[PDB]
Amino acid sequence: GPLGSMEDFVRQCFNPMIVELAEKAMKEYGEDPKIETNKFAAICTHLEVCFMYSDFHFIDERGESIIVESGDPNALLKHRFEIIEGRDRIMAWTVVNSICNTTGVEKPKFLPDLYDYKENRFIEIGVTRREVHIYYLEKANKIKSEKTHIHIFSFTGEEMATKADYTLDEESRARIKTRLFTIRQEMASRSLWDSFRQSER
Ligand SMILES: Oc1ccc(-n2ccnc2)cc1
Ligand SMILES: Oc1ccc(-n2ccnc2)cc1
Ligand SMILES: [Mn+2]
Ligand SMILES: [Mn+2]
Ligand SMILES: [Mn+2]
Ligand SMILES: [Mn+2]
Repeated sequence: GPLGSMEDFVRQCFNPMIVELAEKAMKEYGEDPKIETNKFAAICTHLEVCFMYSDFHFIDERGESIIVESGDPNALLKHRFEIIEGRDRIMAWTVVNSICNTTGVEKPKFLPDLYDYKENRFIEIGVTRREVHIYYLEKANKIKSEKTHIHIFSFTGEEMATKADYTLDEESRARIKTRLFTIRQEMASRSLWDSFRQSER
């Protein structure tokens, strides 16, 4: 089939808020989304997975974690996750340092993606086009915080998480895996997938 552009793919399959945040992330670290286009799509994907991971999860009036998929959560509900990803470096560390001074949770060396108020820990979300065990070890060796929980998703449905503790229910993680499957399929229809996959390196 015809080779599409990754720019068109990103603009057509990601929400404009997500695309704008990814452009900002790349600008912040001196990269151009129109040149590093596979990285651009990977950042969009990672942002979306982090938002999907936190979606619908609340802590109820008794302090227990619950799932509310309706648009209107009860007003006494607390969001279960703090989202650190998707923020500029000053604001992201402002949110982190805060949680750390507040809860007593130690400070990470690298910015994590979420904070889980149920499990009382930071989370590093990974999305890989390679094998999850390889990618898991690379991340574990990098952060080595050992209080920060790692949860890796692949595009073919495999997952790996710290201590085999997957945090979320099957249905929530299935929403994420379904979305990743969709991204891969749509990229493949545009003849973008093979190169995107091989670019992770
Ligand atoms: O090549 C890049 C650029 C920016 C990135 N980023 C900064 C903040 N969040 C993602 C990651 C990778
Ligand atoms: O000004 C911003 C906004 C979002 C950013 N970001 C997106 C994903 N990770 C960080 C970076 C910079
Ligand atoms: Mn709300
Ligand atoms: Mn980021
Ligand atoms: Mn991050
Ligand atoms: Mn991450």
